[PDB]
Amino acid sequence: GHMSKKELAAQIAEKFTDVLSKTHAEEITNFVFDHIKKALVAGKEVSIAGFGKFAVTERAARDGRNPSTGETIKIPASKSAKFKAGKQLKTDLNN
Amino acid sequence: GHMSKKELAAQIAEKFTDVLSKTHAEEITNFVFDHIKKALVAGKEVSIAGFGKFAVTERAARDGRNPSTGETIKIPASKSAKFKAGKQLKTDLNN
Repeated sequence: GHMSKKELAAQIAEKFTDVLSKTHAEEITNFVFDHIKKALVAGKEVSIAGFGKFAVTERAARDGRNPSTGETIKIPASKSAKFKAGKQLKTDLNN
Repeated sequence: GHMSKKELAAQIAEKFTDVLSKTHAEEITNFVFDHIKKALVAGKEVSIAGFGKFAVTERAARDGRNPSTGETIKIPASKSAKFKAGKQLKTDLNN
């Protein structure tokens, strides 16, 4: 199955029937995924109670001659977000 | 640094002040995450354009007891999920 955020933004318009319309609930859903991001560059662990918590990790930068292939390397460091699953995705999801 | 679902609730309530209120907007904010939890149940490839992607995983079983606290380790063979990061939460989180 494919699933994209318009599928999420449609749903909440369809169930909060008289306050969210699909045309506005697209923006409402935008600010979900925007603000996670603005938090995660600010220094923060974004906790979503029952669901899990997203925090940052850093990869080390690597330099040298790769000793399998002999190719020289100049790979820099970088940060990324990662995730730790909670009960909604454990015992609520598992039957 | 730390961030809750309560501040995701305040965020949209700032934008649409007369139709969304920070306690009301908690439930709107929760039902996004409830509809992604529902999707990873059947096994849908939840791929949020720019944010990243959500798919299944199987938990690996572990039967044991931590001697250093006295707690049982009692992981079954269970359904869970996992995130794979996309461009907003790696490449442009990263500077």
